[PDB]
Amino acid sequence: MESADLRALAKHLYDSYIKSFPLTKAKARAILTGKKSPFVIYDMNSLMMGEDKIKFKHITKEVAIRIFQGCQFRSVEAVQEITEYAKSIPGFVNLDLNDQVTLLKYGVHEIIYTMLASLMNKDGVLISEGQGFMTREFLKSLRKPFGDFMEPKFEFAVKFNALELDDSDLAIFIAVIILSGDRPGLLNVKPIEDIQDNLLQALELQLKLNHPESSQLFAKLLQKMTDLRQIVTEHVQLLQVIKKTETDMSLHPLLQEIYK
Amino acid sequence: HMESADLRALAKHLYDSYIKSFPLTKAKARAILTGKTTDKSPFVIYDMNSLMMGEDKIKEVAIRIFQGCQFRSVEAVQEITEYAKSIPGFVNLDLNDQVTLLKYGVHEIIYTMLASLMNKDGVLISEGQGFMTREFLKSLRKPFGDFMEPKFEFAVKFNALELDDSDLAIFIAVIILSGDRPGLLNVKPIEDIQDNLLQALELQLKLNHPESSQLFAKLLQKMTDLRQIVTEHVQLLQVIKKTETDMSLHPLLQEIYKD
Ligand SMILES: O=C(O)c1ccc(-c2nn(C(=O)c3c(Cl)cccc3C(F)(F)F)c3cccc(Cl)c23)c(OCc2ccccc2)c1
Repeated sequence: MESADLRALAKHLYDSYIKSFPLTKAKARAILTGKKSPFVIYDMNSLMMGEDKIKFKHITKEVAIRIFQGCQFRSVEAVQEITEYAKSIPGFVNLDLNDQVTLLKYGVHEIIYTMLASLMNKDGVLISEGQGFMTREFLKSLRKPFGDFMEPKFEFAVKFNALELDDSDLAIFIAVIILSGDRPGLLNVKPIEDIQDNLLQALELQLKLNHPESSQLFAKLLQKMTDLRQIVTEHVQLLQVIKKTETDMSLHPLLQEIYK
Repeated sequence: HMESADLRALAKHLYDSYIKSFPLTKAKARAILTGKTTDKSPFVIYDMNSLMMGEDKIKEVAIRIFQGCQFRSVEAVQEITEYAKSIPGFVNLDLNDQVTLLKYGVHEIIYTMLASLMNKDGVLISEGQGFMTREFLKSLRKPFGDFMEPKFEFAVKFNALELDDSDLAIFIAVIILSGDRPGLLNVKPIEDIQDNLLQALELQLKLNHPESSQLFAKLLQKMTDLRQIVTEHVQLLQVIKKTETDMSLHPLLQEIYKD
């Protein structure tokens, strides 16, 4: 593609990314740096006040279970936001419908983890559209396997945030993830990889212009897709352990279906 | 950041060392595999009897073969270790980090280079004098049948990138100098080296495959496929250690797999 076309693709994706995701990384960074203070959850009692004063709809049973399930609720919300964003990626909706479903099915976890880093620092994570802040330490100290469920996310985020990407960078990176041609069961790989090459071209030029001093940032960001795949695999295995161990997890059958 | 002429110098250096360190190059392997040559033709092993005739021309069957791969993996580690010492800056790192970069890097490199010896139907063995079919491996008993097929599945996809040896010399280097390995003491000097290696690989791929659009990015995404195969392999080994009480690993391989 010609350079002026890549910038156009980058601008298109940035605009769409702003419309699809309410809490941007720029905004999140303002809140975390202390630059209306969020409600802070750092222990059990502040949690009990947090739901009462600000209605957390992911957390309206044991506390560590409540919190785990609340993360499920929000992940379901995020999936719909990512699905709307993907439709704005040039070429996506023209793909075979089964392939569109397949790309989203296997991609959303990688994107959720990526975008969750925009809401985290080394000390905690923004929640409920940025009105709250849950500390890392409180999450880490949740009992039995739930404590060891949240920390891998922080560990990735700390490393990922060291790249210092902004929203215009992330908009293209997110697009690149969705258009992965190696997803199982794809019917027509060719147009998927063709779009990804254009997106990779766009991301490469974006990083060079926006971070001229950051040598081989393109390569370094692509290496992070190894960290994502591995963390997604780990996550899936942790779920299986909870399903086979915890007698206290069942929800309403309808809710179980929603969270399948 | 480096100058273009400096990066070409680094690529030539690494290609030269790779030729010195690895006796069975991809160019040679493909000449043997593509045939048409009466002097380089391998003996083909596809079943029990030809395996038995193979020993003339070049315990239980699956163990013998598994032990054969263990032996060759040890040799490969020795070759990779020698190559790594030639990577500018590697020998100047903290010794513990040198050991750590090799601990986690050798397998990812072994599977990369094993692809050079593979096609969809089998793999070259014994310095290219032999060829073991995929199906014969897949038909070995117990957990051994399922041991090589993941590698074949990777190689088919990886070989579709059509890299040659001069490309692989830099890619192998980029893998070793990974700053995200667990337990590294000084990540920064490792990452500075990798930046120059990545710069070198980027320019090398552009010059050597000018029509192969975004080959650089596509090659880096393959480093994800490598990580998954190493995990899968290590889990299979653990199963055998708990099932075959009489079976033994090389000290070198034994230490590599500790964590
Ligand atoms: O605003 C957002 O975009 C967003 C994105 C991700 C998370 C989040 N997800 N998550 C997972 O376990 C997870 C992941 Cl990574 C990916 C896929 C599926 C899941 C899940 F298993 F939950 F189904 C977390 C684990 C630890 C910490 C967090 Cl913050 C998460 C999120 O939590 C909001 C929240 C947290 C606690 C209580 C109430 C709400 C918000």
